[PDB]
Amino acid sequence: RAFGEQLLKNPLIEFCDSVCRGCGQVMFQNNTVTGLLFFAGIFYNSTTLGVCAVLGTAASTLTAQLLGVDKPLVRAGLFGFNGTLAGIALPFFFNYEPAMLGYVALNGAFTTIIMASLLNFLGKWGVPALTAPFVLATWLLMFGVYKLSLFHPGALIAPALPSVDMGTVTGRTFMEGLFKGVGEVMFQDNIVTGVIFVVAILVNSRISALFAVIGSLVGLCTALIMHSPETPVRLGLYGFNSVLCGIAMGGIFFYLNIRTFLYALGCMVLGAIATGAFSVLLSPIGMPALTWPFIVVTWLFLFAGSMFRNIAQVPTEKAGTPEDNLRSLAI
Amino acid sequence: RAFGEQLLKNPLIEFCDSVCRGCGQVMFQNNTVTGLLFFAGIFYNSTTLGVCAVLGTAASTLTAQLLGVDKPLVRAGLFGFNGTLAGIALPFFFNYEPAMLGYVALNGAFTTIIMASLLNFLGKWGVPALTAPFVLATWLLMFGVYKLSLFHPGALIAPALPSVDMGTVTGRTFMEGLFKGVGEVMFQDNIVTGVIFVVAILVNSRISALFAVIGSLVGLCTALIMHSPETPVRLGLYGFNSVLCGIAMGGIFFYLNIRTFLYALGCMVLGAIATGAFSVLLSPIGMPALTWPFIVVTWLFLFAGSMFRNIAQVPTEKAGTPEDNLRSLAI
Amino acid sequence: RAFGEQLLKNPLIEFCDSVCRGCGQVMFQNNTVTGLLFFAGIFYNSTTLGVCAVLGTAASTLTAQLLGVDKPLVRAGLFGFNGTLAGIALPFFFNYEPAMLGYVALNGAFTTIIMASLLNFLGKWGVPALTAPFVLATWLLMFGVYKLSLFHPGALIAPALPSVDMGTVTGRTFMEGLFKGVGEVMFQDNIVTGVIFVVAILVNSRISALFAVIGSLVGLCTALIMHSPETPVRLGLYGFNSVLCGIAMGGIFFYLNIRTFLYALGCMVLGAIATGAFSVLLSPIGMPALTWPFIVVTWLFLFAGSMFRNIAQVPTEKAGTPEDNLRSLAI
Ligand SMILES: [Au+]
Ligand SMILES: [Au+]
Ligand SMILES: [Au+]
Ligand SMILES: [Au+]
Ligand SMILES: [Au+]
Ligand SMILES: [Au+]
Ligand SMILES: [Au+]
Ligand SMILES: [Au+]
Ligand SMILES: [Au+]
Ligand SMILES: [Au+]
Ligand SMILES: [Au+]
Ligand SMILES: [Au+]
Ligand SMILES: [Au+]
Ligand SMILES: [Au+]
Ligand SMILES: [Au+]
Ligand SMILES: [Au+]
Ligand SMILES: [Au+]
Ligand SMILES: [Au+]
Ligand SMILES: [Au+]
Ligand SMILES: [Au+]
Ligand SMILES: [Au+]
Ligand SMILES: [Au+]
Ligand SMILES: [Au+]
Ligand SMILES: [Au+]
Ligand SMILES: [Au+]
Ligand SMILES: [Au+]
Ligand SMILES: [Au+]
Repeated sequence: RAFGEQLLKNPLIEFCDSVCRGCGQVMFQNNTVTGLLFFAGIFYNSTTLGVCAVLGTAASTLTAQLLGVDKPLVRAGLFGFNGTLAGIALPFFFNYEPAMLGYVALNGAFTTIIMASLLNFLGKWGVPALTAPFVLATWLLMFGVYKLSLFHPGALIAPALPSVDMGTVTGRTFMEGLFKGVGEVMFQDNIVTGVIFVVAILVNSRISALFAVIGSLVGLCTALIMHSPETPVRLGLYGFNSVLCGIAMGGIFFYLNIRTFLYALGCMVLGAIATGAFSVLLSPIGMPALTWPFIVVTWLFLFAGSMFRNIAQVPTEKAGTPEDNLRSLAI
Repeated sequence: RAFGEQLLKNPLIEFCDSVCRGCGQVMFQNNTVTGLLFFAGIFYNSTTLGVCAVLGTAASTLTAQLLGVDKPLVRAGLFGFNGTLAGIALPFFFNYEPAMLGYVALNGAFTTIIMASLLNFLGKWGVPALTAPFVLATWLLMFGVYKLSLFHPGALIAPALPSVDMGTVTGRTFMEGLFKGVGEVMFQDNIVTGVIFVVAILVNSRISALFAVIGSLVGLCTALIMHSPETPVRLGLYGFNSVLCGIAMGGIFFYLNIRTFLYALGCMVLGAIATGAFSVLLSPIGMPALTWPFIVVTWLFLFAGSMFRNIAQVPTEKAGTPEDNLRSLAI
Repeated sequence: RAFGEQLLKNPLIEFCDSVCRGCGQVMFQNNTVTGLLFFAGIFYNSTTLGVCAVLGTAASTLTAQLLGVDKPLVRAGLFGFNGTLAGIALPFFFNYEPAMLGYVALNGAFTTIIMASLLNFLGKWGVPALTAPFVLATWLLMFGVYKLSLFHPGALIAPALPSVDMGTVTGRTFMEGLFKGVGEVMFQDNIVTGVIFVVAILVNSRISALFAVIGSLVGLCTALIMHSPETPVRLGLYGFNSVLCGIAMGGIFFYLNIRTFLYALGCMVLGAIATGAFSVLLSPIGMPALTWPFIVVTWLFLFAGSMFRNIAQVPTEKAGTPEDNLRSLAI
């Protein structure tokens, strides 16, 4: 890309580009068009969620600039993706109140703190923060809803002690399950949004698009093998963590080969199992696990990589697309 | 201070001074008179809680000396403050049994282990342990009360699944809320104790006394903005975490300026929100969050500081009063 | 041992030796005969649990070799012991289904990931992973049982909010409590299995055998002092965490003397108290704490050791039997 295009830059267009890469990075895709198309998929499903994704991405990005995060970290969208999710999560789980937008901005800003926390903390081992800033901030802003009534929880939020119908697996289970598994990465209960999302990843990386598809499928059929009722599976609730596992493990943080593929398959399966685990863990307070399943399991596999000679890890500060990763190895 | 006064020292008066600085350090005040006045505020509210604060401070300090902690860490009260709290927490939440004093000594001694754990662990990033030793030890000694009946929980301890009256905000809400917010840092449901506490901090640092006041107010009105019932707010239950946030962030661990002030305001607000969050999280087992809200949120902001160019952190091994901090910067 | 015996080695006998040391290491005993005798104790109680211990040890060991863990870590059984436990835990808590063996192999394989994670993570402070890989993997594979019905929980698994009969202490309380405390380290509700286990440790280390006995007793009487009902105490449910505390602290990770003995006694008592704590913490979801009590408390004491001049820690990469440890100090 012509170095002279830098004469054309202005803080507003540069901020706008940081924001769209921010959104791309929700699925590890450092690409403006990918992020632009993620926004398109969300806006396709809901205008309200779309505006809130944008505001959350904008809130977190701006906060990072206000505090003076290193320019390259901001330019790569690493202070945007947790803000995208922080923005969608709130109106997904809670009913609208006028304060909703203020609260989204707050949740966005808070993710930026936690991203910096975790880059400082996890950086000693070269391990990425993933979506932990989004999960930890949103939990902190959501758990207290029963005591702090500004917002009112939706019907998805229902405290209960866990206990042990099953439904019927059909072709629909698989087609809906697949693409909603991708869509549910950003709380998008929408087959077409999921398709758009896969296309969006394809633009930046073909291998990462395939692993998104594989992850969703592995999560889905893991849950079926494990005798989940059909309804959650069809809704892609067992795909989205495994989607993220697939993309992270499938050539981004490890060099793609047969061994690292098997390793990736490990994360993906356990991501789906951890989804049932964390959902149960938080059920007494009625709260969603979000992407905690993907975070915990992928952190375990990431931390473990340097101990396994047969598993070629990519150095995190270098880690680009699976295609780029292979091309720098062969060099 | 005349170096010859060292000829006058004796292990008992030196231990006594370690203990009073220990108590001062509950609110980051490395000052014997501050600690002496904290004791005075507690004894003003309750003789039983006062003796137990002293015994807990004494138990933790002595254990540190028995194990051979570095003299300067002990001399600065860093092995006392968690013991002060460990001592008060037990008779605050549980009914009296003769064993109570033994258990306080045990809780005090345990905090010293955990302080050393966390200084070793968190020390790699220059992050302070705060009151995590007190919280983790007390949780470990309290959670098991339903299975181990030596002690009997008070009526504040009542397992329930969370669920969604509101009361009436008055002038009393604000005056009681303010000073009980300070008092509740040490479980002191007492307006005058809170005043005494603010005076005690003022003796060592004017800026830290103001931030104690600001923290309590920010916590209070955050909870009101968030539609908390009035009763918890009036009782200062939403101030005390934010008091600690305010003091830590307001010039002690960051150099006081407009940007670090805004940063501090961030911790304080989120400290109050995290108070609702952690209270809900532990409600199925009926247990108090203690200062976990302040610990988690302040840890996040502390870990994040080195990533933010616009936020001037003080090196922790140097960090004194906000006044001293400014005076060494200008040098 | 004659260096020429190396000519006789074959991958299958070497794997077999890795597996038996793996089992020995459940109680820190790097000894093939110790592990062989642990297997004997289990098979004495239950053939089904014995086969499953072996399969879990085999699954974790093989996975480590497949991924290329450093040979000496594997040769020392450090990638076996969490697999032993991962294997027993599943049929102890859940009813049989044909998939049980597949799931055990999965749990075994997962422990190996987490062991590597934690050796990388905790290695920066020279702190051992202990049985955290077993606990974290098994929790992840167990918690989700209410949502993923392949397996069906046994009657030990019963979600309830905690609440506040007492039974009668007799000689039986003490004899059964003692040896089941040892036996319950590996989920063996069997006095003779516990005896066998103590003998097995004695083969490798007399001091570690005594600390196993002391730990079990300290845990037992701590729980009685704390007014536990008699039934859990008799069943050794308050010994097994303290057994592990005793062995770890009694000369393995610290050089055995009077001060480190008192230190060890600290871990052991708090291990029993933490057992009530974590049992309550997980009761809303009906889940066992496993050895989390021992892990948390022993981690605290381990991390704290380098801060205490009066407490002589052994460097972890050197740490052998208490007897060997003393013999290298005197050199
Ligand atoms: Au944009
Ligand atoms: Au734009
Ligand atoms: Au743009
Ligand atoms: Au990336
Ligand atoms: Au764009
Ligand atoms: Au919106
Ligand atoms: Au919205
Ligand atoms: Au399937
Ligand atoms: Au399948
Ligand atoms: Au004193
Ligand atoms: Au004194
Ligand atoms: Au004194
Ligand atoms: Au200080
Ligand atoms: Au004093
Ligand atoms: Au007392
Ligand atoms: Au007392
Ligand atoms: Au207000
Ligand atoms: Au206000
Ligand atoms: Au063997
Ligand atoms: Au063998
Ligand atoms: Au063998
Ligand atoms: Au060992
Ligand atoms: Au053997
Ligand atoms: Au079996
Ligand atoms: Au089995
Ligand atoms: Au006893
Ligand atoms: Au006893």
